Amino acid sequence: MNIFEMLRIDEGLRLKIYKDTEGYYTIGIGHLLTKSPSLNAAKSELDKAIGRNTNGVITKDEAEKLFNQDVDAAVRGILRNAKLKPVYDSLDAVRRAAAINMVFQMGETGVAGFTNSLRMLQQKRWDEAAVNLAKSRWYNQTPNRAKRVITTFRTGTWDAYK
Ligand SMILES: [Cl-]
Ligand SMILES: [Cl-]
Repeated sequence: MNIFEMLRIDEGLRLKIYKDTEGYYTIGIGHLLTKSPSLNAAKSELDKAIGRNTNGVITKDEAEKLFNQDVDAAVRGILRNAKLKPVYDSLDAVRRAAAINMVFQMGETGVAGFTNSLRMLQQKRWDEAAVNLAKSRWYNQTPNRAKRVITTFRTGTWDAYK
């Protein structure tokens, strides 16, 4: 298991524009297009992202290309963030994947607001971080996904994904 397989499980794959769990136009493996209610706005963002006239549909290779870019961007957003980087550097390889998963889902700014959780993660107080991570809109809106990510931070194993 690795970050790509983990996110592929959590995000799924859909080849036509769809609305994510928040109601936002998305495509592929959780690639958010726009927060705008306008499907034409989404289609225009999609053509822009892919470099051709898609009319709302992309191929599997194209979905995986955006996915690679988004995983890369999530990692790079962690490393450029003064609040995220030192926590990430302190973690083992499996828990680092949980950190990337969170940034991928909610963005650099969102995660960086888990101030108390981040501190507990840096101190390796795993059970306490897990409890604090769960007291969040994140956990209440997407409990099954959030539990899997939290279990990964708690245990440092891939058990929630096997
Ligand atoms: Cl893009
Ligand atoms: Cl969920």
